Amino acid sequence: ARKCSLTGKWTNDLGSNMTIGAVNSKGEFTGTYTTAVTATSNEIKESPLHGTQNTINKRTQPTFGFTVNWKFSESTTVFTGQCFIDRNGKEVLKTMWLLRSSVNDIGDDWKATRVGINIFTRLRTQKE
Amino acid sequence: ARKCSLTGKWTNDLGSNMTIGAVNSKGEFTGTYTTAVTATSNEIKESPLHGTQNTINKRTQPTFGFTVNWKFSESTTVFTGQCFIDRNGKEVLKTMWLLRSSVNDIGDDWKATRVGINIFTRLRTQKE
Amino acid sequence: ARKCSLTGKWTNDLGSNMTIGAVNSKGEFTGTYTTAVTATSNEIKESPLHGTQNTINKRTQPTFGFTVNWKFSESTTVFTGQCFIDRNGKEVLKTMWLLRSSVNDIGDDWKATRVGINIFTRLRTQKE
Amino acid sequence: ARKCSLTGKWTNDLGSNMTIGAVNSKGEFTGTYTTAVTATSNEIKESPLHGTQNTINKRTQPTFGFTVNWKFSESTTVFTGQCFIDRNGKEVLKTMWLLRSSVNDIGDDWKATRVGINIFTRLRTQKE
Ligand SMILES: *[C@@H]1O[C@H](CO)[C@@H](O[C@@H]2O[C@H](CO)[C@@H](O)[C@H](O)[C@H]2NC(C)=O)[C@H](O)[C@H]1NC(C)=O
Ligand SMILES: *[C@@H]1O[C@H](CO)[C@@H](O[C@@H]2O[C@H](CO)[C@@H](O)[C@H](O)[C@H]2NC(C)=O)[C@H](O)[C@H]1NC(C)=O
Ligand SMILES: *[C@@H]1O[C@H](CO)[C@@H](O[C@@H]2O[C@H](CO)[C@@H](O)[C@H](O)[C@H]2NC(C)=O)[C@H](O)[C@H]1NC(C)=O
Ligand SMILES: *[C@@H]1O[C@H](CO)[C@@H](O[C@@H]2O[C@H](CO)[C@@H](O)[C@H](O)[C@H]2NC(C)=O)[C@H](O)[C@H]1NC(C)=O
Repeated sequence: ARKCSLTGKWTNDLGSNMTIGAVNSKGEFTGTYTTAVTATSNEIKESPLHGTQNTINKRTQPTFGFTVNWKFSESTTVFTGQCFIDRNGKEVLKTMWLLRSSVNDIGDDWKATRVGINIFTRLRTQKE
Repeated sequence: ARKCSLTGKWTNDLGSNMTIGAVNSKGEFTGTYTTAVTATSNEIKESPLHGTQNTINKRTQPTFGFTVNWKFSESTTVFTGQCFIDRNGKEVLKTMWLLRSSVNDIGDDWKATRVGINIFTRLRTQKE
Repeated sequence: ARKCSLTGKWTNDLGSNMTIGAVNSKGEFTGTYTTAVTATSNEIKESPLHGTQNTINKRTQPTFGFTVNWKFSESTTVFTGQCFIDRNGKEVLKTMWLLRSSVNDIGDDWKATRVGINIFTRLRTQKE
Repeated sequence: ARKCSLTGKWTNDLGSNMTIGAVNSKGEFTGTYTTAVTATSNEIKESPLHGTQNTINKRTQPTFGFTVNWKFSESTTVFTGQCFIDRNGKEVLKTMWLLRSSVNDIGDDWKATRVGINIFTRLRTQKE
């Protein structure tokens, strides 16, 4: 991956991992997300994500977003961040997410959306 | 569109419009977004989005997220909401977004992410 | 209340009401908040809030924030918005909130914070 | 400060410092905040904050919120977090904030609110 391609494997401050396949000339990509965390009474399932990374001004440190479609859940998480190359040539994904729960009724909407951050750095795509 | 398919045209409280093409059996879709608003010294450009709508428990009022990849900008917006069918059979998208700006340096990250909501309802896909 | 003083009674899109007493020359105020909504297995209790409204450039449409300290809950909500005087001289509070739940352990922190908006307009402080 | 009183001095991942005076039996406190960061063409000014920490169930790891009223700015920041005592007896404030800018018109509201996190740990209140 070119410095800051989202392509490859990544881990975050929560221990969550994600895999992002090749990014086409449209900035689009899909991948999978394995969350290390849930408030779920359900088996965590590696879940597909789908996104785009920015390709306006073809910036070395592009911003991006993607949706993760939980397999084990009725919710969705969207993440948006920027890929930064730090002082040591190390790629850092700085992200924020909205985690959308499925609420019963439009009147429960006010409580459906959680927010937070994640910081992702690169994992070896090659195992021992 | 089946009650609550995200497929079709939609408008939001900002006057922004979006078009969402067919949703495959994976919950995936692409579309375009025309924002009625920017803080941009640049021509607003109808911009592509890409997402997934939830299809766990095949719920009549599914949650969803998608990324919009601004053509006129270095930023990304991700939206996540739920499709609700209101008391009158009317589809309401209740959404929250994170709008990610491109900041110069990882140290500017703290200020890169704006948040807000949008409410979307359906526009006629057939013009006069 | 001078056009846009937060002082007085207000209601929001959720049916929630709040009372804000006089704002001192520091921009500070306290008040009470009665939420029309909870996900709580507990009696909703009118709860105290405490805040400040902005008083830099003494702007007619000042921004502000305050904390509500739920009496019936271990959580806190903070709201921040701006007071706008609309096209018809009508005061509109546009706000966003972070609702902080109390989670058991620092490792549960990622899921503790909900976000959303509220829109508040003025209620008669004088009853029939 | 009792393990998890917000009272004392704190620093955050941004280098920002804050001082929080005694917390009364109402959970209320005031203090000052010196941000290490701005997007401001203005002298950063140590700015007052005002808040409450939770005191329902008198939990060792209480949640809390407070408003900072920027002296050098038309904006407000509200923070809400939880005070956690980590595996080593060390107090960690985990927080999220909404930083509210002052926008010109109610129609600019959608872009006024930034969000992010801060992590605060304790500084010596006693200098060398
Ligand atoms: C994320 O990926 C990492 C690396 O592939 C996983 O961590 C490894 O876990 C195995 C056990 O399954 C250990 O033998 C290795 O020592 C670990 N390596 C590293 C670098 O930590 C981790 O389990 C994955 N986390 C997920 C899938 O949530
Ligand atoms: C969103 O779509 C609506 C409907 O297609 C557009 O509103 C129409 O705008 C035309 C002028 O271009 C008028 O003649 C119609 O009377 C309007 N119809 C309605 C139902 O409002 C609107 O311009 C589009 N907004 C965008 C693209 O931002
Ligand atoms: C918010 O305040 C309003 C007005 O004081 C309350 O609405 C009134 O409720 C009473 C019954 O308690 C009715 O008789 C009135 O007709 C209502 N007036 C209006 C203007 O709606 C409302 O109950 C309060 N909501 C709270 C406390 O959550
Ligand atoms: C936050 O407070 C810390 C500690 O009081 C400040 O860091 C000290 O800065 C002085 C110079 O002003 C140095 O001589 C010390 O070595 C630093 N000590 C530590 C522990 O870092 C810091 O300047 C303050 N930051 C603000 C006010 O933004």
